Amino acid sequence: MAQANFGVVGMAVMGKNLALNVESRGYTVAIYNRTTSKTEEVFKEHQDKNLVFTKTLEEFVGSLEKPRRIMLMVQAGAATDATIKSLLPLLDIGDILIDGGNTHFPDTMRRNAELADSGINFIGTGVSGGEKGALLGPSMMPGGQKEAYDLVAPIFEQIAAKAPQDGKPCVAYMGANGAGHYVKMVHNGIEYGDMQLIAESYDLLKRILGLSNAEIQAIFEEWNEGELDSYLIEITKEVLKRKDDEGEGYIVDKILDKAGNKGTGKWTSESALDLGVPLPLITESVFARYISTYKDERVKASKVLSGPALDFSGDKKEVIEKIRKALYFSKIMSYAQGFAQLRKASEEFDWDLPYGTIAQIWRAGCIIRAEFLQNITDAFDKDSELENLLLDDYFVDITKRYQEAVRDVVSLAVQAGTPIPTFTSAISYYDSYRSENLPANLIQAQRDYFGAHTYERTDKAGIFHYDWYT
Amino acid sequence: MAQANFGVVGMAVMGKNLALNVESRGYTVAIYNRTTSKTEEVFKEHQDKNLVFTKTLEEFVGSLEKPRRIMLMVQAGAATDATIKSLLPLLDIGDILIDGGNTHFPDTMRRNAELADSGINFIGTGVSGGEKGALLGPSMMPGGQKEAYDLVAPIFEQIAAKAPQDGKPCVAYMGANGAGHYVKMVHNGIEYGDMQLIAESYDLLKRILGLSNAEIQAIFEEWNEGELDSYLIEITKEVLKRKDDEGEGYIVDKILDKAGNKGTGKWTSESALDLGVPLPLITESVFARYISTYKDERVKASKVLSGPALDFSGDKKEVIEKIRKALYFSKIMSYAQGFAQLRKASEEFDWDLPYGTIAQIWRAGCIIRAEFLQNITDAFDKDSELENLLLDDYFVDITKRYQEAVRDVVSLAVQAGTPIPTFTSAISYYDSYRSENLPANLIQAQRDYFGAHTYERTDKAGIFHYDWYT
Ligand SMILES: O=C(O)[C@H](O)[C@@H](O)[C@H](O)[C@H](O)COP(=O)(O)O
Ligand SMILES: O=C(O)[C@H](O)[C@@H](O)[C@H](O)[C@H](O)COP(=O)(O)O
Ligand SMILES: C[As](C)(=O)[O-]
Ligand SMILES: C[As](C)(=O)[O-]
Repeated sequence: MAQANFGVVGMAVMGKNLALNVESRGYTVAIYNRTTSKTEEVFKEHQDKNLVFTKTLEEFVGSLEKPRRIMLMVQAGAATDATIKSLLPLLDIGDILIDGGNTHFPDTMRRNAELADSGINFIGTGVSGGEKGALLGPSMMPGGQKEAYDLVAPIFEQIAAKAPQDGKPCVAYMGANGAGHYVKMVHNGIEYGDMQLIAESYDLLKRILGLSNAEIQAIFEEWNEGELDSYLIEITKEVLKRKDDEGEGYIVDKILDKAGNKGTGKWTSESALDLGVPLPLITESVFARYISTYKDERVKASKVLSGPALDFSGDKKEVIEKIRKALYFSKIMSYAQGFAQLRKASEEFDWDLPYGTIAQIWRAGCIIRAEFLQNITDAFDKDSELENLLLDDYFVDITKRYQEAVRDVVSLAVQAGTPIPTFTSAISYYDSYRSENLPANLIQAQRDYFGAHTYERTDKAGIFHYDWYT
Repeated sequence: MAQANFGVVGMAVMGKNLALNVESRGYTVAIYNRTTSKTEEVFKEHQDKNLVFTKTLEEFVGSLEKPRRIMLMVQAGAATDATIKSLLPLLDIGDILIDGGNTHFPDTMRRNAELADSGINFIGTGVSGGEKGALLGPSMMPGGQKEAYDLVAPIFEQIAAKAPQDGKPCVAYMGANGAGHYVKMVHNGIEYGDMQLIAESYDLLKRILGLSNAEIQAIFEEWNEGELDSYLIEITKEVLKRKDDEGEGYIVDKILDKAGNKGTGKWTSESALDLGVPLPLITESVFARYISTYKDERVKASKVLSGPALDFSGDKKEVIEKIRKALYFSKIMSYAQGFAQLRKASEEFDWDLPYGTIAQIWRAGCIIRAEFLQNITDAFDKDSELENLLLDDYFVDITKRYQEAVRDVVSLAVQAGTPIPTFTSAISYYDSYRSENLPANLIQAQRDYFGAHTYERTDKAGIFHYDWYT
């Protein structure tokens, strides 16, 4: 009783690895899982560690120090509500529940409010870095009551990854209620976008240039020594090494091209839509997953619909470099879009999000970890109030220099008939963002024509309606 | 008392014009509005007509035949709930409330259920065609209880527009509860997409080819005599005629390029996201509106960010024709996407939507009215179970023949630096849909790598996880 410093509910791998992460920092950790068998499997395999085995929820709670720190690592949605409901009667006022699941932020906003009514603190935290990150050092995105966060921060700072630049822990207070799960949702949105960008690059190298997994692996390896340096490119060249475990060739080539999803990317796009925020790249990424889901229909369509025939007339080495430039340029478009979303959300939900710190805590631990996140944190260091990453001098320059290459890649791919939905949205966003005038004047004219919706003018203040008919 | 055949609540223009539409078919119509002054303005201007002036809600209800038919034409959201709440105690079981507002369908699903608990019928109806359509002949998309719909159908069939092909009324039963507002939501989604497609075509003709409003008007006029024949192109060339009412030149050129929206397009995209349905074109259209909203930022970015310089080396007449082909091709992509959404929604909410009839009732009255809607109704006539419009022989052929032109337009626009977010998503969707294999295999590999998310194989049944680490 009161021997454990911290508790984890949910002994699937994420929750197990997190419990192990905490323990490895010199704490005693009570472990609990709904089906007792899984808790026993963890406990026996890790008997050497300072883990307290609990079989009932009261035994779990009873084993914890006041104020209790309990991390929930269960299935998002109804399973998380059920766990909270099960825990609530066993807790005392001042106790701290932490939801580390990939929860949709409005649920966190609702959970925070109702748990406050019972005098229980609720910290909705994003945990990024996969199963290995949860064990060795995640990026963490906590939101909720500051006072409660301050009580958990020491442990969070110990388990989190350190940025290689300055050794800063990749965790920080995001803000009130759902602020942390919101940032995490944007993280995953951006993740989808990067993976889709990398998929298109892979597809271009494979279909237009006819290159092999070994060749593409070497290209990604070389890319990762430069400004593109990121965890996602790293695991890409790694995935491309691996043999099929049940046949000839490579495992990547035997995986069915139907991308799964567990909601976060979709939620990011849904939020952008809600907020009035242009988020084309990450949204196209989500839709790219959905269209891969339509495999059966795609098989049928392949036999019916025609495309261009491919004979590549250019220089491989220099086209590879154009694609490299287009990848980096396009990532900049997507992060630019993503941070503008965080900005509008911060205003909408009154979170006063620390944009530069968000960048800082993504430098290590998280899936989107990359060297260029330092560049993003520098832009916000210069101007905390920066409206868009593209107006920072580092990114102005890159876009100035890489856009010619993007245009060439877009033309090549489109004429070859290779699908590049995110590369194309990348350049479209750039040309829209930089246009002083867009053809939305005509859209407003049509709207006023059929619907009397009114418009503003270019030459004077006020709201106007035109007599289109009389 | 019981003299009026039908009632309209909401004397803004849509509701007034609808009340007038009904009256003009030989019915007596009771009119009501929250602020009495507006009802008086309508009544006096239309004293000749068979309108019953009501000043209180009881007077309005008391004036109607049992079972009462009351159409609500008020602001969507809370104003519609408030009107329902105000009406409910004055009604008798069997009465029929009809919500003709642009209501988000889940509100209709909720409203239908709770009103059924009180024995009141609820018909959520989409009304399309603008203020002029509401007066002269809308397209109508009713959902709710069939028995209640059958009682209102005679009047709906009279007020609705007739298809010029076969004189069929542009109204039909869509299905239960929210089915009608869902179809209407998709209608407006598709509308956004067409307007954005037309905006890009306009922008290309204006910026790349340096053409004038008179020139572009003549191009759209000629286009509208062919297969592109549609109401939206019609009002486009019409808008392009009109002089500035407060200065020199044309009104279109003095309208501020900030597209407004009232939710429906956003809801369409949000629904596609929910359903797992690829809807890139209509979604890019929504985002195109959002980015025009960012005018202040765009002004700043124009001064900082660089693009290519434009010198057009080609033949105007033939580039115009390529753009024409690209417009038609892209509309086909968007409707294809839109009908696939209706298909997944029908399954999700158990509506058994009549896809061919939906096409039929969009042939006239609605904003997206066009000759090619007959082609869509023919595709569903052939196969009611058709998975995607692109697998119909009429559209297979068009895409086969127009895709070369789209690729050329995309290349031209991208190299010129003119933003074409929907033209580019159009070709990306086509090349994705027709690909037997997509690079989503790599996405699944990365997901399994960092998150152990599992995959399916190309060569055998079952779910697999790979040992990426040991
Ligand atoms: O940052 C991370 O550690 C991952 O993103 C993590 O949140 C998990 O892997 C999710 O499943 C998201 O990915 P999916 O939506 O593609 O499943
Ligand atoms: O079909 C119609 O008659 C219109 O679409 C109508 O529903 C109205 O004009 C809306 O306002 C939609 O357009 P917005 O979202 O652009 O306002
Ligand atoms: C001003 As209006 C016709 O959008 O309600
Ligand atoms: C099978 As899994 C790691 O997506 O819960």
